[PDB]
Amino acid sequence: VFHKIRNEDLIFNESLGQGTFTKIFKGVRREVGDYGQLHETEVLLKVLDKAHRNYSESFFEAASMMSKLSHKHLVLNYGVCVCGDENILVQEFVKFGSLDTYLKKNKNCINILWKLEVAKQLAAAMHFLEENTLIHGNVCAKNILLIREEDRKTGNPPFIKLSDPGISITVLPKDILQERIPWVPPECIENPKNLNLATDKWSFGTTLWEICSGGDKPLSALDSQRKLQFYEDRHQLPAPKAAELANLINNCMDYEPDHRPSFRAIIRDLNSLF
Ligand SMILES: O=C(Nc1c[nH]nc1-c1nc2cc(CN3CCOCC3)ccc2[nH]1)NC1CC1
Repeated sequence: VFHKIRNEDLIFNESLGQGTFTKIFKGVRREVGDYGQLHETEVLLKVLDKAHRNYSESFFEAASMMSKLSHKHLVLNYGVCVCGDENILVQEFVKFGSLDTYLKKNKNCINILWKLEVAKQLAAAMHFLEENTLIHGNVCAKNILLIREEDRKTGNPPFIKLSDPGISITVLPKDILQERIPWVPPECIENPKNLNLATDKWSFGTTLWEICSGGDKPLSALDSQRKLQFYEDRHQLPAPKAAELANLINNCMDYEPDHRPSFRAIIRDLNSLF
């Protein structure tokens, strides 16, 4: 499992946000680096809520997966802080935060080139998970982290990474399973044991919607009840103004899991644009 990192070396700084039953902070780690050097490294500290500690098994196994593989688009895990009454994951601090809020805050300066480049990097990471027969389970723009911006003054591209899935939808309560419509695929609302590789093909389609909709949240005007009726009337998401990917979004968000294209195919289609 995890490298154990002592409390004496971690220093909690500013709240950066929250996830599902989790508090997320910028931090500082003291450590001996390469050549016996001493570093004080910026980290990310993710605390499992005090009330929801019973979820700690899924909370840590979800991070356990990312640390079992190694790929340039997967977020690095440094270890777990050892306190006592706490569950703290220490992870790679990414300077530019969530694609989620980056898209909102930059909604007007994103040409479909920048979008397409980020989608290719995301499919690459999802294709690597697919060949390893490994389920993520929570592909959403808020689980995507921006290592590097475009540098509009050179021709460099952005570079993103993919973070933890967090607590499994296997165990979360149903009210929590139903606001993440349309990220949770329709079979998993039926019963979360429908979790399969095919889950990520649906959710990737929803993230593709988010990336094109300047950070709107799909179906944000609907409450839970209506979100369920969205799936029972088997509707689709509307096509974004930026519409070049509306077909790919729909092919990915297929109501039959066995028909969702492989990420091999998703990449090829994604590459066939000018
Ligand atoms: O939410 C997460 N955030 C991070 C993981 N590693 N590094 C981060 C992270 N890094 C962050 C950095 C900022 C500061 N910048 C302010 C303006 O420019 C953009 C962000 C804010 C929030 C940030 N979160 N991780 C998992 C998906 C739930």
